[PDB]
Amino acid sequence: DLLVPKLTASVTDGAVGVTVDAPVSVTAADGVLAAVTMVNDNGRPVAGRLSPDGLRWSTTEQLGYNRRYTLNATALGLGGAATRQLTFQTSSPAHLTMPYVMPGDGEVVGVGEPVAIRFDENIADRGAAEKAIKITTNPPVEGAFYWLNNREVRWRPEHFWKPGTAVDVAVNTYGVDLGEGMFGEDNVQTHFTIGDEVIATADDNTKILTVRVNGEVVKSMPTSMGKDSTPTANGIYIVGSRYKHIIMDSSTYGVPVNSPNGYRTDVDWATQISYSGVFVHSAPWSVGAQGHTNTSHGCLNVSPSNAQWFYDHVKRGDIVEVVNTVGGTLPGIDGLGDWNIPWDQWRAGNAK
Amino acid sequence: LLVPKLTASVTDGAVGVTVDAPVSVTAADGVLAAVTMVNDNGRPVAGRLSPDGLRWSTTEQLGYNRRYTLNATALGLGGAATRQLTFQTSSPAHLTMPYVMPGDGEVVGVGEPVAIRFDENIADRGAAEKAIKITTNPPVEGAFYWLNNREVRWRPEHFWKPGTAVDVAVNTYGVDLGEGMFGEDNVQTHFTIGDEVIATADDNTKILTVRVNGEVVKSMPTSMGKDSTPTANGIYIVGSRYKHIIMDSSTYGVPVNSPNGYRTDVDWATQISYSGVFVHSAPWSVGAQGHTNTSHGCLNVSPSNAQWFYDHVKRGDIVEVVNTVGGTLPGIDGLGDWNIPWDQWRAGNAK
Ligand SMILES: *CC(=O)[C@H]1O[C@@H]1c1ccccc1
Repeated sequence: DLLVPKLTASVTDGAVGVTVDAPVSVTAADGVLAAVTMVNDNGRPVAGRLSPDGLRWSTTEQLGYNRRYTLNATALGLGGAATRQLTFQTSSPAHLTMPYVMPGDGEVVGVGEPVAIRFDENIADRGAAEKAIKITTNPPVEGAFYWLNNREVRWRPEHFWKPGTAVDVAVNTYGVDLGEGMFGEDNVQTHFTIGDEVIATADDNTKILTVRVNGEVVKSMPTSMGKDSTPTANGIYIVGSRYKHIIMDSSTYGVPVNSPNGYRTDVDWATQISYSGVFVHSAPWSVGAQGHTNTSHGCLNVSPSNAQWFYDHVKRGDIVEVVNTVGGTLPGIDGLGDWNIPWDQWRAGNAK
Repeated sequence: LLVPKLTASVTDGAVGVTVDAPVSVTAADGVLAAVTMVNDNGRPVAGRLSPDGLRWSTTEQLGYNRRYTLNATALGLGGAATRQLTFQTSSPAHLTMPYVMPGDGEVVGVGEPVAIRFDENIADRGAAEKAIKITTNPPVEGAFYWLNNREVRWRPEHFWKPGTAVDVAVNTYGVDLGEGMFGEDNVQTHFTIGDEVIATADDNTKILTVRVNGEVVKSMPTSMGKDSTPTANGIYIVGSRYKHIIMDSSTYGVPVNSPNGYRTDVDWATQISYSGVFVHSAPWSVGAQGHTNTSHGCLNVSPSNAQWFYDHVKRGDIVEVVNTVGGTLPGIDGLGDWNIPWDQWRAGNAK
């Protein structure tokens, strides 16, 4: 009279819709696992590993969608043996969606850079997407998720990041039902660091763009912003990509070139600060207007010299704030206007 | 013509007849004229003959440790038939009474498990599980798991969906629960799942955020257990609510006179673990709430936030703790059912 080994698996025989966001395990009690195999609906075996003590076996590669797996396990012991065969089917997505995360892995970014997770499909279950995203911060700081549209979600703290903060983003979305049968195509995993505090302020009262590094003025640039008919909106702008030169085409923003407010001109040293088309760029033609009157379509015109300096000394995530213009406020969902949404609204989020 | 034939759901001379079902008498090639059943004291058992005269059944429950005598007369085209049966019902060595939670008619949160607590150790856990019928609308899969030798729990893999109906039929009367132990009685309870309410206490931020149906409705600065007596991570099920309570550490195994012991009156206390973790009013730690941990394990919040928790949270709601320096709440705590992985829970420990 002795104990008979028992077998415990993380799946049920006959189970359907098994999610592939976790390994499949099989455990032996009152005995050890003598043989554990697992094959798919073809013949190919599934990779796995057994613990040295012989009690725990797990798969070591990710399991695929739309697969029927067959699991055979045998357990031995002083008091007998036990064998079990289990077959189960994994999730069968209706559609797949792949996430993309910014900033890039290893980047050093300014204090205003939000964590960004953009999917290539609409997300029916935003809560499920948020649950699947794990964000670590050192030093730890509370942030919250907020959706700019149906496909991109952002995560940021109440105030600007503290320089030196380490941020780690893991979007563990493979095998996760993101709503209406849409499952994540894969996981993504990026890490970045917050750099120096760089805040540039363009004051319409003075028509000056002052760059502050760690709270001290390092550059004062005369500027000409949008005229009354096409003014530059007030608010907080997040610096984005930087270009040695770029063709500013209004058609990419929905405004034809031939229309009154349209344009197509090649400019130098252009730093993007809004998705709606606001740049800090070289503007030789308005050097005389810079510091006095507004003549552009919204962009912050500066001298070629100050434009190259801005390009060289400003990095993705730095902040450009505009105040006292005749325009409104930059939309919070512009894509670089995250900080214009009041914190209570951002904190509460819009997972619905 | 044919002499009618009389058959019964019991047979003459039977012993150990279980009283979980009624006794019946059926006629073939004829009809029943009369059926009488009496116990050993000569008291008749209430019974009902079907309109067609073919089937007779007891209409009251039969007792343990009883000898019943059944007499049936039948008439057919070929003549009459008569029969007399005698049988003896189960003679339990012991009886056990079940207790079922939550209460009948209640509205509970999405983490509320079905509970059946017997007042004796159950030697045949499989027999008790087989005798408990759970109905859910909308239907959802669930499984049994035993916290101790006397209490068994039933829950789904994921939290309940709001609006779900749950019907529990503990049909243990007349059932052998092992080693001659039989159910003292049956129990029936029905309850409903209300709004989804999930409160997350994050130790990295030291905020207790209450979400009702996915919407942030309250943010409470909190002070959890200090390093020496930390608040454990994991999922807590909300239990009882107290306008005021005497926190006594001996109730949870720690002598009051010991270093980690305590005995203080506390306002607006919501229990979330049998181990003694509460959400309660802590005016003495208002400065530390949202900054540092200073408690014995409880979630300290301000008086206004404690009372708010008392009013808007109900039995079955969820409090989840994360990023603390403690361990994970035991799955068999009594309110930590969800800390058991579904595979371990579904497999069960019925043996
Ligand atoms: C965003 C802007 O207002 C600048 O790109 C605008 C432009 C530059 C040069 C000529 C015409 C328009």
